[PDB]
Amino acid sequence: TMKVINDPIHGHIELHPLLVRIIDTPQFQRLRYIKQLGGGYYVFPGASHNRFEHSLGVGYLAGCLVHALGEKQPELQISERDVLCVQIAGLCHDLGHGPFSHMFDGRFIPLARPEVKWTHEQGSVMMFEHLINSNGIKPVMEQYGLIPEEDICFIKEQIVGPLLWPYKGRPENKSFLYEIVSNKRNGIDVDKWDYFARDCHHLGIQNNFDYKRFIKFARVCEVDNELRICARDKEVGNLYDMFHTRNSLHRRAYQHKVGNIIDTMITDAFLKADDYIEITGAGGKKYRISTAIDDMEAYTKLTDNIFLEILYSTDPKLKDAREILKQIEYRNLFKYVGETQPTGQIKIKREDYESLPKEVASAKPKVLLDVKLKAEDFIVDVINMDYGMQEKNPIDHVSFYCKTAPNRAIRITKNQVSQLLPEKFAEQLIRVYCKKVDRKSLYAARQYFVQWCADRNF
Amino acid sequence: TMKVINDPIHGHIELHPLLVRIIDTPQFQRLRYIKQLGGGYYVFPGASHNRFEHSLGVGYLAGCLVHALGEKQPELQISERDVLCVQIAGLCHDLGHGPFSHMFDGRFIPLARPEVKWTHEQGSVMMFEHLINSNGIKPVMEQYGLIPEEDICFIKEQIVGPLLWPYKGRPENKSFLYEIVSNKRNGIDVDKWDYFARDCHHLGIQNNFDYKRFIKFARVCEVDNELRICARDKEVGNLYDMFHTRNSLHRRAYQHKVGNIIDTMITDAFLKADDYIEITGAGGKKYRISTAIDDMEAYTKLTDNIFLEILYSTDPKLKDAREILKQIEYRNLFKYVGETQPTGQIKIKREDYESLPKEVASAKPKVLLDVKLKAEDFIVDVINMDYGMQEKNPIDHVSFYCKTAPNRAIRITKNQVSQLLPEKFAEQLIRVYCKKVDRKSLYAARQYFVQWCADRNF
Amino acid sequence: TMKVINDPIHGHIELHPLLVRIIDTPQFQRLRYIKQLGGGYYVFPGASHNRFEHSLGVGYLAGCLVHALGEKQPELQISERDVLCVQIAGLCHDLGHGPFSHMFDGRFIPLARPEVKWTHEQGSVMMFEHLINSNGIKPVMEQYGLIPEEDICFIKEQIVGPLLWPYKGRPENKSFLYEIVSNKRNGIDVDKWDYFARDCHHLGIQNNFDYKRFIKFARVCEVDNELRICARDKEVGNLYDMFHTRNSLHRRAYQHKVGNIIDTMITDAFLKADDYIEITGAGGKKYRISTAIDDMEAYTKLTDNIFLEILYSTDPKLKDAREILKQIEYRNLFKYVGETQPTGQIKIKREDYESLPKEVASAKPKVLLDVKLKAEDFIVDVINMDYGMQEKNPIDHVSFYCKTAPNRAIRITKNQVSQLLPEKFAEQLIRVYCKKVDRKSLYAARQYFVQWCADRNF
Amino acid sequence: TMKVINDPIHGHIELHPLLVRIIDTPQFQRLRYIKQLGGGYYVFPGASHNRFEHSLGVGYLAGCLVHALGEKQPELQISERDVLCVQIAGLCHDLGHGPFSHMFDGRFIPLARPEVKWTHEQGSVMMFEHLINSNGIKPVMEQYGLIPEEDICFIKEQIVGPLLWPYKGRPENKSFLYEIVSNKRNGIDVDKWDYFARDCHHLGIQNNFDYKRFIKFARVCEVDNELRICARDKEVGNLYDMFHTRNSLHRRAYQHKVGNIIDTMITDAFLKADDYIEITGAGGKKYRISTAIDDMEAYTKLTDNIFLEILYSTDPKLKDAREILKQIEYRNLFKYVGETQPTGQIKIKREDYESLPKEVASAKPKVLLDVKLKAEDFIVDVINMDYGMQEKNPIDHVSFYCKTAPNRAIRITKNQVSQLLPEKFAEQLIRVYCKKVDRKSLYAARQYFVQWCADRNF
Ligand SMILES: Nc1nc2c(ncn2[C@@H]2O[C@H](COP(=O)(O)OP(=O)(O)OP(=O)(O)O)[C@@H](O)[C@H]2O)c(=O)[nH]1
Ligand SMILES: Nc1nc2c(ncn2[C@@H]2O[C@H](COP(=O)(O)OP(=O)(O)OP(=O)(O)O)[C@@H](O)[C@H]2O)c(=O)[nH]1
Ligand SMILES: Nc1nc2c(ncn2[C@@H]2O[C@H](COP(=O)(O)OP(=O)(O)OP(=O)(O)O)[C@@H](O)[C@H]2O)c(=O)[nH]1
Ligand SMILES: Nc1nc2c(ncn2[C@@H]2O[C@H](COP(=O)(O)OP(=O)(O)OP(=O)(O)O)[C@@H](O)[C@H]2O)c(=O)[nH]1
Ligand SMILES: Nc1ncnc2c1ncn2[C@H]1C[C@H](O)[C@@H](COP(=O)(O)OP(=O)(O)OP(=O)(O)O)O1
Ligand SMILES: Nc1ncnc2c1ncn2[C@H]1C[C@H](O)[C@@H](COP(=O)(O)OP(=O)(O)OP(=O)(O)O)O1
Ligand SMILES: Nc1ccn([C@H]2C[C@H](O)[C@@H](COP(=O)(O)OP(=O)(O)OP(=O)(O)O)O2)c(=O)n1
Repeated sequence: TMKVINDPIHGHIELHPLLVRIIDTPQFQRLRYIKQLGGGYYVFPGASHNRFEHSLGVGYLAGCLVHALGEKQPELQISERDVLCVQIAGLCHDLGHGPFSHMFDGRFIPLARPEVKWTHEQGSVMMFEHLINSNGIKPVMEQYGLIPEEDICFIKEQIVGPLLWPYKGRPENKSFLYEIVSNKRNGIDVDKWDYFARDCHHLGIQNNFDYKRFIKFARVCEVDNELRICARDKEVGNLYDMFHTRNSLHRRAYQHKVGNIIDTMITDAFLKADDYIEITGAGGKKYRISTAIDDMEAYTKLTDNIFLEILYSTDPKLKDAREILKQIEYRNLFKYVGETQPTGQIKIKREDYESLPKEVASAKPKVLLDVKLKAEDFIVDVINMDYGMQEKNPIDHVSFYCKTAPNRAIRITKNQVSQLLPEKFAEQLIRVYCKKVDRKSLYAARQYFVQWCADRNF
Repeated sequence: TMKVINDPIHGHIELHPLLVRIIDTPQFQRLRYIKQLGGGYYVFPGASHNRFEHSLGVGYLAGCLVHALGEKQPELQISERDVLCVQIAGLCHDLGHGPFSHMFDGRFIPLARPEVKWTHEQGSVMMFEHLINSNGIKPVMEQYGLIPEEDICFIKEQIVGPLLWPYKGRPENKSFLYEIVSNKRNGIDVDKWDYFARDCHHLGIQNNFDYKRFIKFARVCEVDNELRICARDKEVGNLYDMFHTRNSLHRRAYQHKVGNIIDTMITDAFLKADDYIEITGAGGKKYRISTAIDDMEAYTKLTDNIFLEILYSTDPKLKDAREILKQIEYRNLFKYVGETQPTGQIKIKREDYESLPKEVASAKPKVLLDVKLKAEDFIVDVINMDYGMQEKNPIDHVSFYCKTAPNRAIRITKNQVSQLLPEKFAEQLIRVYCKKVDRKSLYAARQYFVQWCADRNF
Repeated sequence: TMKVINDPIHGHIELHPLLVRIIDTPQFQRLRYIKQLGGGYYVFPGASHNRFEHSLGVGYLAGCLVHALGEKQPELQISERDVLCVQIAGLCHDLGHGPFSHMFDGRFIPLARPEVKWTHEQGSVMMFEHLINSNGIKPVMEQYGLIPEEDICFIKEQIVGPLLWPYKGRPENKSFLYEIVSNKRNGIDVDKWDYFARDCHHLGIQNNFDYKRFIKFARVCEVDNELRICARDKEVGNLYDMFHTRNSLHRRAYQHKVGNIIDTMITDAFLKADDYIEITGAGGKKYRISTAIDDMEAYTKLTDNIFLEILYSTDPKLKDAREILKQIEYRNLFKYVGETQPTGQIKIKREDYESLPKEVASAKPKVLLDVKLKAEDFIVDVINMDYGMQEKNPIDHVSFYCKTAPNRAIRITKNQVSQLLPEKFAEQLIRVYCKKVDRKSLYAARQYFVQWCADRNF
Repeated sequence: TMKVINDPIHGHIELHPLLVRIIDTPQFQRLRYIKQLGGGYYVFPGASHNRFEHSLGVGYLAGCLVHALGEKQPELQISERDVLCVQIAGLCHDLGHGPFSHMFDGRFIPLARPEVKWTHEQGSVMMFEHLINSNGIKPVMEQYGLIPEEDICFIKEQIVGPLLWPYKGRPENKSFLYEIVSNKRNGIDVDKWDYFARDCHHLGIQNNFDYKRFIKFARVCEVDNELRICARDKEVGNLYDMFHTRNSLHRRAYQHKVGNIIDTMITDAFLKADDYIEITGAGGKKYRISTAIDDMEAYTKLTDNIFLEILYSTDPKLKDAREILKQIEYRNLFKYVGETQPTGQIKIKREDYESLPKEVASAKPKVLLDVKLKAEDFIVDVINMDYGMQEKNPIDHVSFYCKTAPNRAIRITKNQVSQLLPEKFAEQLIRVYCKKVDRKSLYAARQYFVQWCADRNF
């Protein structure tokens, strides 16, 4: 029967029985042990939430948006099958996160296995197939009027994108159903609204966006030659404010210096613990931490528990990882030497990060200081802040309609809106750290840094 | 004794007995009948608050800031006399608003009496003198250790400014006390924090600024041979976000189209009712609505009650004002024809607003439309949005200090901060309204407007 | 077309065009100038709200409850005509309040005109007819599918009750529609939920009831022989907590001593100003403040403006009322002598309040004190606190259903629930004041009170 | 130097450097991995917080209360040494919690080791001693003006109580310092305020108590012959409301049926996993889960990680514990048969819970049903709800003072307050569960229960 669950952000959420069936599996319950912000919990003590309630909220908001669209415009022909499919896609959009969320697929996997390209959405697709095939959900889907052959492909396409009309789950007269959970065109979707609200509730920061007002004024118009979701022409300021809010959140919380350095130390400890911790998969077959993304049964057992397993270990071979984690526990962190002024002109590419410590080390300080450092004594971290679409104005890809003619989409240029808006939509900065605590090493490193920054006009 | 009052924004506020004595007078209790937002109550039904609680909050916040400064730096030598003076100045800073707050001294007085310059701060000073002299507060001030001949001048200077060191209330080693209640240099003071919080609580909009964090990191440094209040060097993003929040508040609430047109109609009704209403002042002498700012006893009786006095009147001579107010009550409003694109290059000055309707009327619509309008059928409203300091970057006038050297003040340039900040700090737009609203005077008026906006490159 | 309004309590509210038509009338806009809590604004400075937004909220909540009931049980056959009628009844349920809300019909009218029985619900019915007949809403109702002959009677019966099945607006198979806006059986309705939320938002007190959870578990069952709204059998603790919250609100805010004494003084001033202020009605016919409840046109002009009209008056004959109001403005209040212990055994009726002062005055204090007071120097106020149904357990009149059998209603006895619940549901206490401020009069009155409270076992 | 932490409940908290030193130890950082509500996270998905932030909040509130007391009464002679000692005692009051907080010392230890009497406060004392002696904090305490010989005893006495005047940390003229963190007389202390606010913030339930108002009106008086903390005589209703709030919280969240049954299953799994898991302590000696409370080094490594260590295990001997945990993960829980009506007359003692299943099983249902159950097929849970002092009115042990004479403490009886207060302060109920999911076993168990509940007048 129908079930109810109490959320501190959205209130009482109502769950269809098929969703209840999907939620009560080990593959979904694994998310109770993966934290939303990873290493930000060691700076903001209120951020102890996990991916489980975030996924519930995303599913609920997707259902709400589809219901509002269907009520407002009966000619779109939204059925309940589509509502269930969209809700399921919103529920399982993040099944593929690893320990400490973004740490795993942002810092560890690239360093541990540089020859593969892996993102947590591909893992989400893999884990969704594993869940469905392992927990016998196929007849249950058949029981409520779904056609699995089509609906599973539709859900997969909603989660990861196409696997002229490139999609296969739904025909070209249902294009607006692909913008609800994940919007790869302009980046407006219920996922952002959810984590905005939740991280602002937990971190203790105040929020700006009102997504209920946005849902009130949302409509489906025939843009170009395919149906899309359009906003009222007077919501442009609110859209710009939403993107400003996202930028402020990133700057204040998700790119904190100490949180990033703690993530760096955790990644280093996990790199040292690799080749010594073991995970068992399908058929009594053994796997590594880095190679566990090849077998889903072994991946099902990879959570934040590895941190405490390493910390409380006694094996002689995990000594160095234990040392790094104990260093974290005493608050003996790598220190901060200095940052670089933001600049959108000169760009450091993804293949060039492995040389920056060498550049910093191989400088010639003008003053005479004895203590000299090596290239292994520096960590360089580079932060990219934009509006989500690689220095393109995302509002340029949004359609609007006027009250007089609600069935006609139009475009709004930035100059028409205001003159106090930002002029560019991306930048980059560089941070330098030192792994020596001596009161003289922090002076030598700063002298080294003021000679490498004032060398290339950074 | 000591008294307590419960505030929905700040909680329980504690009041010194002298403040209690000052609050219990007719001149101060007059603020219970003046609304904070004037005509915004007819768009946002939650904004029914008055100036009384706003003044209480401003006084409380000024006390808190002074207390924190004194606690953190014992060498500044803040006495309790200074705390009481600052609290009193914060309490009585808005004694001078007339009916509907900003409408009175923004729209009515300039139109009713163009030969005088009057602001509500001068009225606040006049009313403060009237209150003190009329309610016998001089011995009471003497009773608690104040020296009225000095402290009254100090309070007046805090409220309105100077009446090289130009001030007289305090010597040059107490300069930081003149920017707590009103900051005429960079515009950072507890008044903004208070009305931010209160308007966001009542209107139903969400807030961003954390003034408690700002108070935590505030310090007094010697900036260029003069003591000032300095922020920590890492609060620059928060300051920029605060100014963005102020701009968003103005745009969303304080310059709403319908609220502005309602204010226009109220001002018109008040202009028509002038020369027919009587206010009695000192000595039994009579006064107008416009000339009541010359006698404080007559001004003490000028509140929002004039609206209902005109609406419920029966005298034959107030018929036109009654008609306009009844028009408001049925929601028969002047309609909106069109706005002008923002531009910070070409500026319309204060003396040029009386000719714009003539320009709009005297156009040559290319298309053939019969209905022709006159210069009395148009209302033109001009809106100036900036960062509070006439297109000067207010952050350029803020001092910062570093953690390593907290006694040295420095400057921070915009480029050092980020690249996504705004490039200019002011703009201007023009709104045109129609006063016929029938069926086709709007089509004709829209043609007139499109043929007038293309005649000057607007 | 459809309109939207932003509420700080419920968010964005959506209004049917007929409701918009009804709202834009003088009779409805009169509520913008009547305060919700009357004299509580002079103790709690945050309570400045009026009846306008409360009526909007009540209408919105009634619509929500009807919509949920219709969605959950398609067999009840709720039409959109019923939804509109219920929303209209919820919108206009308080059209009949006078100045300062409950003061007018609780203290003033009984004292001014003791020979009539008048409540603000009868006034609401009268004003609803005045509005409908005066603003030409009958064809507009006919335009949207309503049948005025039936629907107006239905709305009246919802507002005031019957004018075995005693009702006429709807047949006996629609009984559950008569307990949505006003519940005369157990006192559970959206009006309480609305004013709970609004007064807790404004006063700065915390709320506990969750009406959304209640709406989730609400159902319609056949209890005796007629349809009724039933709660889930596990919501009994929440119902008891709701009644505890209502009692706490009354005690903490609505029966504050200073607020009640301020209301007493306002009533006395209005009694003295009667026979000197005049109101014009239909046909150029003159009326008093007390006799204005006989002509709705004259009543339309009776708001809180009379307070400021008396305060700012100059006529010689209103001198005493002016004196009392000026006394309020300086905070020279009647003083508090003492209360009586609550007692639910000996009851004072409404006919003995006029004689209680004589009983208090005609006592003989044992000890010797020279200062002797009269019967005109005392005010006695009698406060009744119950659970809304005259010492009857309101939960005894609620039906519940079990999850296993949702179509059968049952009863739940108090002993089955808990042992920490209250044993009786009503009580009464008595307060005594003094209109003398002398430091000796407050001692003489206290002796008189201790010699009168020990004379009847109080 | 001074450090700041951002709390979602209290805002920005300042920490003295010695507190920062104490916080950065493994023994204190262990609390990041122990959940506040244990098994309530599987019913309320928002309750994912740990003991770390709760301890921070308790320390902050204790500091605030001491500061206010010292500020409004300079004659008490509170020094900064006392403030630091009280803050430290408030910080470390819960160092001794085991996995899943109250489950460990409420259900597991009594069943695992009935021969010992162990509470988490004794563990807190032991762990505080271990922390101080192991992390070299003694010279650091000496550095800031503390005398360890006296101050450590004072802190220990604050945490656990005495180890006429029975105390040793402070003399009899500082008695009011022993009821700030833990109040063993009437149960009013900052710990309750903290967990009230935090659990209401996370669970999604609303709160009633205002501790800031309580702090405003708090004072120190000499009640019998020792200094105590007294409330203003008009805060009695607020105190009663606070205890009602605590009761409501317990009923609604802390004694949820499904949460309690999940705790039962976790305890059973941990009992089966005992004698198979090992923990290493001081000297390389090995310990069990139940015997780890004898060595603090081994206890430092006992957190919620054991749950996931058992769940992800592969050893053959942990099969049954793995089965129970996997059962939890699929939501195949023990079922609820029925409860018993509350009755505070015949109490079931602590030693009598081991035979209740036998009593339930050894009944003779009147009607005929074939399926027969055993005494091992039933779990009986007994719940005690009171006001924290074993059916004694806690308000009877509170002192109050009047405004006229603030230095005299008085008593207030319940009859003087109101008649709607509860008459008894304790009760007891019994819940029965079945471990046989079926369609006939759940009927047989109910038939057995309605014959055992009617055999003793329950
Ligand atoms: N099924 C399920 N419920 C959850 C979960 N997390 C929180 N809950 C809530 O916890 C409550 C406990 O109910 P159930 O787990 O279904 O136990 P029950 O209600 O006794 O079992 P039923 O006979 O199915 O009603 C539910 O109403 C949910 O709202 C979860 O992960 N799975
Ligand atoms: N004096 C005063 N109090 C106000 C005002 N507005 C709200 N209040 C609050 O209302 C409460 C009522 O108290 P008082 O007006 O002083 O009446 P009282 O307490 O019986 O008189 P006292 O003998 O002075 O204590 C106060 O505690 C204030 O916190 C105001 O404008 N003036
Ligand atoms: N009609 C009306 N709107 C109100 C009232 N109070 C607040 N509002 C809000 O104020 C907003 C102003 O809109 P309108 O008064 O209709 O003015 P308008 O939108 O320019 O006129 P339209 O052409 O009808 O759209 C509305 O959207 C309402 O949500 C009220 O009392 N009456
Ligand atoms: N020390 C410490 N800080 C914490 C902890 N949890 C959250 N924080 C916050 O995280 C912030 C990070 O600061 P630090 O850990 O001291 O790092 P840092 O500021 O670069 O080092 P310092 O040179 O001492 O200033 C602090 O300001 C704290 O407010 C904790 O457990 N220990
Ligand atoms: N229970 C309450 N919760 C919150 N605010 C309250 C409560 N009771 C009163 N207030 C408000 C009323 C005023 O705004 C402010 C203080 O008033 P209050 O405590 O009633 O003082 P008072 O002047 O009536 O009493 P007294 O002079 O006897 O101390 O707090
Ligand atoms: N940005 C905003 N955020 C929150 N509430 C807002 C905002 N802008 C307006 N409101 C309020 C004002 C009204 O109370 C309600 C709807 O008003 P609004 O959207 O401005 O309609 P309108 O009548 O001015 O426009 P139109 O007729 O062109 O649709 O919402
Ligand atoms: N550098 C980053 C990136 C994000 N986050 C956290 C903050 C958000 O709460 C969450 C974002 O959730 P997702 O894993 O779904 O990332 P998305 O790709 O969906 O984010 P976006 O909306 O930008 O696409 O991750 C973080 O800690 N640090």
